[PDB]
Amino acid sequence: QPSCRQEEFLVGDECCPMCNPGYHVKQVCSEHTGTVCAPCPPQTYTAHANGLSKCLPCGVCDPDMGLLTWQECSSWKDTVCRCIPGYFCENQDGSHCSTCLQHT
Repeated sequence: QPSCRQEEFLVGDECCPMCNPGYHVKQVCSEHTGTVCAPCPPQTYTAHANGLSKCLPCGVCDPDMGLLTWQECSSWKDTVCRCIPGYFCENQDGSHCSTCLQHT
């Protein structure tokens, strides 16, 4: 419930500057010290300014769900999946193209 500016995150009694997309918090700020950020390791990403200690694991494209991987995740963006021909997906979620719908 304490409030922080835009692009800060709350840790104990401190509002800390956020890390940029592609980075995670390596060290939280302190009384005398600003945030330390590190780039996402392989197979992880962050797509937004953030206060996460770790980057998020990259998604996998489930071929049982009718998906193929169309583009590999990068450190600032998750794996892009697509449906097989004859399906459509709705990109409405944080999981984006993840369900292969078909007309009846």
